[PDB]
Amino acid sequence: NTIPIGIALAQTSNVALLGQEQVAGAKIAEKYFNDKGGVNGTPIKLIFQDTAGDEAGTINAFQTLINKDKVVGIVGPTLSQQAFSANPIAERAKVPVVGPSNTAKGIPEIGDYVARVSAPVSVVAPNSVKAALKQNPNIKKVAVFFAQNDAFSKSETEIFQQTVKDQGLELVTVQKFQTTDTDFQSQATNAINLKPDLVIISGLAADGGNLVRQLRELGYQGAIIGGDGLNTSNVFAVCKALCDGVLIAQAYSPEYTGEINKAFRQAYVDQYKKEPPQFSAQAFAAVQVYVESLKALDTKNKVSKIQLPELRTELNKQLLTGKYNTPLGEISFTPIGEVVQKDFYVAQIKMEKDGSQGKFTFLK
Ligand SMILES: CC(C)C[C@H](N)C(=O)O
Ligand SMILES: [Cl-]
Ligand SMILES: [Mg+2]
Repeated sequence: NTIPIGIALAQTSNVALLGQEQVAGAKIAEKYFNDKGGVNGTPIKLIFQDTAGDEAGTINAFQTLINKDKVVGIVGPTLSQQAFSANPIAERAKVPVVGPSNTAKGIPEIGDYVARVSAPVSVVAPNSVKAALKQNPNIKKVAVFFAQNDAFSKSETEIFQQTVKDQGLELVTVQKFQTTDTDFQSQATNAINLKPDLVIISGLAADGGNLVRQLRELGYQGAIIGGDGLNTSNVFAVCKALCDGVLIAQAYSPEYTGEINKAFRQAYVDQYKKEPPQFSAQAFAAVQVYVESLKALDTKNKVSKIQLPELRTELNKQLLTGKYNTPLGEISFTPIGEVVQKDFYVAQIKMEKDGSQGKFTFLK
């Protein structure tokens, strides 16, 4: 007998360039927690249902997890774009959802069953602008690009634009693209003609990486910030050596000295031969929230005897009250499921000259 927890992430489509890191973190969590006896001796079982890259696929994944797989709760989905459409399904069904990395404004407000462990754009994004200004205090002109079809990208770009204004910089253009675009020559040229000192990009991974590459090909020599959608080594293959120097804010640090981060990090490094990425840590934290909440609930009200609809409701109620020492740091939730998290960082892509390899260097 095991306790089923649903994992609804992008395992296929270009969204999987982000989702696969999340899957990796979730699998590390499953082993970590089951090796510690699961929920008071009862193992958990992660049940994966691929969302693919759109809303319909996410709705289908959630419905399958809820109705066929009988899960006690869901971790997912990968994108805020998907969450706004699908999370209301879980809300109506009274099934908890813990979002690992969805950072658009308004996610926890979807309802009483929606929480997230990922700090939102309003507190994550401004740090990369400040870091750019530290590296070049003479930045004056900023060009901003965003994916107009993606909910998170639109939420993120609003924060970047406000931060640019608040820092006293000139916003010379805001250019739009689609996440499915591969070619950005017109928008890139239009921006380059305005002589920006800083370019900020809010998109996802393939699109963001292609845009970075093209900006450099077209002669742009200034600073570049990527938003959360570019926060994966999967961009390295796309922009190659021309990824070098991109600044990306982080809600996780491999060097954070929490005991569980040490264990998580060591497990990750031993397997994948590199530092754990943010998205992996966030997915681990989401699973941790469920395991530790299930343990707390089970101690007060043995879960093997609770019928599923009540188990879901009691688990949701419990998880919202918990305090968790996670790879992300000590976190907890507000009454509406927003994360409470203290520390943020900025990293910078450092490519080897040949462009075939790179890493994220954390700024001090
Ligand atoms: C995987 C991440 C890039 C997702 C993004 N933070 C969002 O809210 O959609
Ligand atoms: Cl295109
Ligand atoms: Mg909520």
